[PDB]
Amino acid sequence: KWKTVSTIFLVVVLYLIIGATVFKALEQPQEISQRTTIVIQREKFLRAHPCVSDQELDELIQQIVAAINAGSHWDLGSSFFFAGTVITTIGFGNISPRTEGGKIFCIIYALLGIPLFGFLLAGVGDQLGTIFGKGIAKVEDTFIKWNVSQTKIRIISTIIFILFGCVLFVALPAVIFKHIEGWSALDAIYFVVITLTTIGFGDYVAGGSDIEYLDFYKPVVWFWILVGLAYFAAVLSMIGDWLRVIAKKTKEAVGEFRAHAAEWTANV
Amino acid sequence: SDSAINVMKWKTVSTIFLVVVLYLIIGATVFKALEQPQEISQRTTIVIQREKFLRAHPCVSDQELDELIQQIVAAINAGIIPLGASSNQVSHWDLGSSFFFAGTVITTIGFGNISPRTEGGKIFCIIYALLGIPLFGFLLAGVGDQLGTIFGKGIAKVEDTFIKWNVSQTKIRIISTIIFILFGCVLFVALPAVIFKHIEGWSALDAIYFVVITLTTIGFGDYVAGGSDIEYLDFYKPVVWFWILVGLAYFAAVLSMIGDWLRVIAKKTKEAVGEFRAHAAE
Ligand SMILES: CCCCCCCCCC
Ligand SMILES: CCCCCCCCCC
Ligand SMILES: CCCCCCCCCC
Ligand SMILES: CCCCCCCCCC
Ligand SMILES: CCCCCCCCCC
Ligand SMILES: [K+]
Ligand SMILES: [K+]
Ligand SMILES: [K+]
Ligand SMILES: [K+]
Ligand SMILES: [K+]
Ligand SMILES: [K+]
Repeated sequence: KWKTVSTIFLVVVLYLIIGATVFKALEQPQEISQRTTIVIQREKFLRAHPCVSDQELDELIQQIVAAINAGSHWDLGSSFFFAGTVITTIGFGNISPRTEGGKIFCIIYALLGIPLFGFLLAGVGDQLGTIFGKGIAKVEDTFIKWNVSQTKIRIISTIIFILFGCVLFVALPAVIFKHIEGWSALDAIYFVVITLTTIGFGDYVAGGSDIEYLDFYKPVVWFWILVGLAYFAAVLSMIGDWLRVIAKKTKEAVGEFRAHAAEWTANV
Repeated sequence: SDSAINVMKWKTVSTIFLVVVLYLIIGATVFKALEQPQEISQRTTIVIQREKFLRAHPCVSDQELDELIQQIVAAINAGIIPLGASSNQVSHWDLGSSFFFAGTVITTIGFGNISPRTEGGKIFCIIYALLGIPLFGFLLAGVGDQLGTIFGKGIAKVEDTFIKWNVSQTKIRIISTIIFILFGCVLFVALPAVIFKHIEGWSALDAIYFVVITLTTIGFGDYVAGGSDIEYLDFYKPVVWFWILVGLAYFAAVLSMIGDWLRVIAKKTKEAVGEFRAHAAE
């Protein structure tokens, strides 16, 4: 009978409004400057080049906009990488089907692909989930039977998972992307988190930005994605579980606050 | 006994892993076979337009000309209106557009049509998704539970009406699953896609292609219901993310059903291979 959805809905709508205000506060400033720095650039080109005028430039800019539709791509290895983004749902979009057929196939390819991949990822996670189990198996004896009791060890263990997991699937792959791909420390981490969360803006793509890389680099990447996605899968789930606790902790802390405020009121 | 099943599990993953490689391989061939041809006609016709400009303007920055385009495309990664006229640009990070941005973040769609360029917006976006995505999962879960019972009530009315003599519980379930996909593809695919056709000016395929890519949490960003400037009554964009909310809940089950069907065929093909193994002309 009880809905319980509206409350979570509003928290989400609230979580969005807070986000919106923070993003425009952070991004719109640099927007304006770049939007001014772009105006300075057009006039510079027309002034520095009597060869070009208002008429020629408008025509040029319009064709480069048409180039935005496309930008060799769709090669033997790119389309394979494309299909990867589809079944995983990341969908960087940097390369997408421009053919009515490539779209219909993409539609069919996704409806069938996504469910398929889930089975693989489901097994990949299950497999690594037990691998982690073996690792923490010897960790639950050495310094567990010793001083600290069992109820509080469950925290030390979870910290080892995130700490260690963030190194293998976040730190190391970001460090490699930094050198090989030429990205910064934040951009690398930014890419990893955006990629392994299946968001995939497409602003940063390890396969893209090509003047430098080898066919050994790109396979290990998609495998990284395969394995890393399972990591955030549990990480995202745990973070989701932490919220469930805080949701009940706050729900009983609010019950505490009236129970004592009611007490307090009845004194006269 | 404990390790015996582990041995049996890895055997399943590996086979599925190899099936995934084939599916991608078969996909890569189908895409590059479809897309690369038109990529060539454009890749060559773009050199023609440069030739119609390079030689048409010898006084141009011929070697430096490509440096200009680089800055344009470098600006193309962000919303740009760099023309002689329309020097008054529109903000992609205004009060309303960033809200839509956060909606794409917590739902993992990530159209990428607008992404943060600030070290803060990035360090915020990361923290925002780590906590946001799980949060949205609860919403979509309840939204599914809620809409799932709205179907339970309506399915009860239709199942008893079709109740006749010699009704078979096992075979009646099929009738219900069809009507689910029927109204589902109407309310969340057909209807909202037709509206996008007229409001967004998108073609027939571009609408359904958009609905699918969006509600399958892929979101290439090639098409977005709130990307352009056209008029956007602002009674349109709000209904968009809502549809996304419930539409996501829909494909959540649709995609989940397909996986079920795939796992049925996975058995039937696995035993059909055992039959052909067995007999194959005695
Ligand atoms: C970041 C958004 C946090 C909003 C908390 C709302 C709490 C409502 C009391 C149940
Ligand atoms: C280059 C340093 C990037 C640090 C990102 C970590 C943000 C905190 C996430 C909780
Ligand atoms: C740091 C913001 C975490 C938001 C917690 C949400 C509280 C749930 C209230 C029901
Ligand atoms: C893309 C999958 C083509 C069909 C493969 C059938 C299963 C192979 C194992 C027998
Ligand atoms: C186009 C048919 C797709 C069905 C694939 C069957 C996979 C069987 C794996 C055992
Ligand atoms: K893009
Ligand atoms: K996703
Ligand atoms: K996800
Ligand atoms: K995306
Ligand atoms: K995505
Ligand atoms: K994208």
